[PDB]
Amino acid sequence: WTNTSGSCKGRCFELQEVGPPDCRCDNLCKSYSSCCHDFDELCLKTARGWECTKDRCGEVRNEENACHCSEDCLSRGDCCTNYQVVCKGESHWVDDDCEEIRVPECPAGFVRPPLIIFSVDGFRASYMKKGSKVMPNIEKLRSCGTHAPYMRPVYPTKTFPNLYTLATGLYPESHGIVGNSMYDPVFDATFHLRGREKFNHRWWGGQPLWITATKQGVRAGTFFWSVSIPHERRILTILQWLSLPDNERPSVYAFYSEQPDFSGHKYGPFGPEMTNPLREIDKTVGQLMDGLKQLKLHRCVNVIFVGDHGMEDVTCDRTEFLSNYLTNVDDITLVPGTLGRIRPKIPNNLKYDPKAIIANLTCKKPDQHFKPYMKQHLPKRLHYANNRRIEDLHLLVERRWHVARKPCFFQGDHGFDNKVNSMQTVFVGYGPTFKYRTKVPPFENIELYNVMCDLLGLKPAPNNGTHGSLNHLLRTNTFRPTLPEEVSRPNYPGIMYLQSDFDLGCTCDDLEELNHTKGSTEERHLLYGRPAVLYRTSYDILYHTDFESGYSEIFLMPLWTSYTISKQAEVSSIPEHLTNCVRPDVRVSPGFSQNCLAYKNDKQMSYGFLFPPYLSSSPEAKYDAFLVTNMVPMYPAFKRVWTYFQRVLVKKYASERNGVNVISGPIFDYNYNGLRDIEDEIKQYVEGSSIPVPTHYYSIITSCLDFTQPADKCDGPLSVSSFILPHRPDNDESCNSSEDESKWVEELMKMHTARVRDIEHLTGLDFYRKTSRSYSEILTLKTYLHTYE
Ligand SMILES: *[C@@H]1O[C@H](CO)[C@@H](O[C@@H]2O[C@H](CO)[C@@H](O[C@@H]3O[C@H](CO[C@H]4O[C@H](CO)[C@@H](O)[C@H](O[C@H]5O[C@H](CO)[C@@H](O)[C@H](O)[C@@H]5O[C@H]5O[C@H](CO)[C@@H](O)[C@H](O)[C@@H]5O)[C@@H]4O)[C@@H](O)[C@H](O[C@H]4O[C@H](CO)[C@@H](O)[C@H](O)[C@@H]4O)[C@@H]3O)[C@H](O)[C@H]2NC(C)=O)[C@H](O)[C@H]1NC(C)=O
Ligand SMILES: O=C1N=C(N2CCN(Cc3cccc(B(O)O)c3)CC2)S/C1=C\c1ccc(Cl)c(Cl)c1
Ligand SMILES: *[C@@H]1O[C@H](CO)[C@@H](O[C@@H]2O[C@H](CO)[C@@H](O)[C@H](O)[C@H]2NC(C)=O)[C@H](O)[C@H]1NC(C)=O
Ligand SMILES: *[C@@H]1O[C@H](CO)[C@@H](O[C@@H]2O[C@H](CO)[C@@H](O)[C@H](O)[C@H]2NC(C)=O)[C@H](O)[C@H]1NC(C)=O
Ligand SMILES: [Ca+2]
Ligand SMILES: [K+]
Ligand code: NA
Ligand SMILES: [Zn+2]
Ligand SMILES: [Zn+2]
Repeated sequence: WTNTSGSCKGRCFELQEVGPPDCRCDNLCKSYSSCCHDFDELCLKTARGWECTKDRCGEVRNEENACHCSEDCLSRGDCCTNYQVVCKGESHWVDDDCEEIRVPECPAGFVRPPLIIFSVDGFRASYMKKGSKVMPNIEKLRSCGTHAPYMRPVYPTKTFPNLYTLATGLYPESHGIVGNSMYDPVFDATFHLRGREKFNHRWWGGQPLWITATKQGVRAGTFFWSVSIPHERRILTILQWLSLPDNERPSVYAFYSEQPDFSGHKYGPFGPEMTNPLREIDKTVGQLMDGLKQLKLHRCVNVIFVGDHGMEDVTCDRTEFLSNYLTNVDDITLVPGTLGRIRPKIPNNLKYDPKAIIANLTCKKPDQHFKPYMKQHLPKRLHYANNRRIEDLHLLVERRWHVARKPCFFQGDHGFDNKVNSMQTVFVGYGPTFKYRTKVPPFENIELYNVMCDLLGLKPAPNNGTHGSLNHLLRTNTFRPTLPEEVSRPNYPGIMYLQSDFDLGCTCDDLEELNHTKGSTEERHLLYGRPAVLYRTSYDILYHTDFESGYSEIFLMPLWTSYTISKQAEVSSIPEHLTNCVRPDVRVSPGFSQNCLAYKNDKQMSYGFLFPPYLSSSPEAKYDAFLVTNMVPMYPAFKRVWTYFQRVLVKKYASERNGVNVISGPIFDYNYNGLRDIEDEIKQYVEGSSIPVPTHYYSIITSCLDFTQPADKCDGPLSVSSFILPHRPDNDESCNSSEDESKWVEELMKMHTARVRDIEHLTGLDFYRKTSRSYSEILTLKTYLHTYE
């Protein structure tokens, strides 16, 4: 209970941690209705607006006013932000030339540059193109500071998952805010964005920046603001806190605005009405910068200008209805709109039949504007599966569309797949620790927490960023990354077995003495060093004319297979006599090998090869491609994809990129946590055998960023694209799979694009250990996602 008759005199926006039964005066008190009865009158002053006028200059200080233009206001830290411009002939910050801030220029008493995060809801990255004509203050931040052309949000591209991701460095599946709306079947409770439950700490996981700071002795200003507090007052409050005594002044601050999200929803991203809210936001930025300048802090503070997600054209006319596909929609609950999550209306309703539902939702309309997924089948890049709050049944919705349960005041919405262009949002960093007039490649918002930690001298809590991947944003305070230690060293087996030692049921139509040393194989096909294996296991390096692999004696297949294809390389067919050829590998024990019998017995499982026979350098070398140690279990459905990739696409990539280096391999993630499975977690084997079945297959495709140089002779920076393809028994995901592979396979692969870093989590491997590049630059390379947009 709150004793409300207390007073907010000399307590306005206190940073005091205060609870029941006492009165509160902080920026969240209204959200709990726990404000002292005089909070409004004392703390939310609105008198005479937010700007000094010439007639107010030198006024006698009236404490009734929202802000002051009195002679004393500067020391008391409560001038209106334009005070000096109007009364002291100063210029607005925006009208001053940009000057590089080489070191922090802070008043005495400041020990480190403060950090202010200026967050804007629904600020689509392409809004920046409007420039200084519309947003002159923001355009100055952007061009003088450090900027990305866009920042990638997390999926779902809505507010609560994205804000909490910014604050923690964690994917939603990890921090627990997997949506604006959620149901937790263990709590048997519903989370609503507005409502009582969301204030319960039990929903929120990980460790947000304000906690990380506090726990390490760095004071934070309160990040959240009760919605009724006007933006002008939020700014004045931040400024006032910045004028506090040395022993009270916070080091980190956050502002937030619900715009331009609100107007975007009403009028759509390209609506003419969007100009006004954007001007209004810019004005708030100008107030902050003018205020910092008055305080002599405009070359002292680091400012981050950042959004949670973008905004797409979405209207009532573009709504799919589940009732068009399903008979009894009143028995399910749907989280609707720009994504779909389905559960039975009655929790744990036994008659709930998700397989039948999915079947009715699969490719039933030629123009179908969503696609059903069991969550473990969603593209791995979304990292959206490992949480009890994420329904098994998901609908990825096509950009510009809505899905609803059954049968216009809006023109815009967001929430779609986070690689969609309209969903991209903004990042600008300005201040002494940031670079001057520097553009950086787009990056994911999960990376920001580490950097904000660096900016504040903090040690980040465990998170999903890759610390160091954003060192190129910063002048100083960079984080020196260290290469992870190899845990398992490889063996280099020679000939140790006789063809007669082998009894695998394999057959092949193969001079005796002419029947594999290192030589130049490493330098030709393994360009960036061997991957390091970061877990305890047993594996062998195997060399070949056309490829190298790190073969696992535990999982009975390569962990990685590496090869280079030159621009001019030739694609050849598999000779008729070799169609079913599998050859034992005398370097490897028959006990550590697969066998062809298990495949003959398994009516549903077939096999493929990691190095493709189609790209062998010679008919002789081609026999290497048929080694049992190059073999992997593949469903016939998957083989349609894999053979098309191997036979047609790799060559196409080599032609287009002036050669390519390829690293392919298996991934096991049966528990859908995005992490390499341990042995006990694998759930499927080839029939009657111990050959484990991968849940996915990866490929990492590298070339020279300077495409004029061949991939194998690259001097400088690298270019990479990767995928993690789901290993599935059907092509139900591809609505056009009945057609030739030229009509559907690349579309599937594009959806399952991935970062090398994603593959590293899933494999326990560490790539690119041996290059001519800095480790930070390599970290940047590993977090790159090729999006095809
Ligand atoms: C992204 O980055 C994050 C952060 O680094 C990674 O997530 C971590 O993954 C590790 C490895 O699996 C987890 O380690 C296990 O830790 C548990 C106990 O952890 C508890 O304490 C820690 C520390 O305070 C908390 O962070 C944990 O919070 C989780 O659970 C609470 C419970 O409500 C929840 O509110 C949070 O949202 C969060 O949930 C998320 O993770 C859990 C799994 O832990 C998952 O169920 C949920 O859906 C969310 O994803 C938690 O309170 C410990 O028991 C385990 O021990 C195991 O190994 C040891 C070996 O010594 C064995 O002895 C033991 O028997 C177990 O086998 C693990 O150590 C860690 O919890 C988790 N951290 C967080 C915050 O999620 C991701 O993996 C990264 N993602 C990718 C793809 O790289
Ligand atoms: O003062 C604040 N008010 C916040 N609100 C209140 C207003 N909300 C508007 C809203 C509500 C429901 C859905 C959306 B949407 O666009 O998906 C937006 C969003 C949550 S967050 C916030 C401060 C904040 C919170 C987290 C971070 Cl990381 C930072 Cl930098 C700042
Ligand atoms: C609720 O708040 C008011 C103000 O703090 C408290 O009123 C005071 O109570 C003390 C003790 O009874 C008196 O000596 C003062 O004269 C009161 N001050 C004023 C200005 O009213 C009241 O006690 C609180 N109620 C509680 C504690 O439940
Ligand atoms: C899947 O779609 C079919 C229609 O294609 C639904 O089948 C109908 O179901 C009702 C009641 O079960 C029958 O009276 C109709 O005759 C059926 N139509 C046809 C053409 O078979 C089926 O109900 C749907 N399944 C789900 C889970 O919604
Ligand atoms: Ca796993
Ligand atoms: K078979
Ligand atoms: Na299909
Ligand atoms: Zn938002
Ligand atoms: Zn919104």
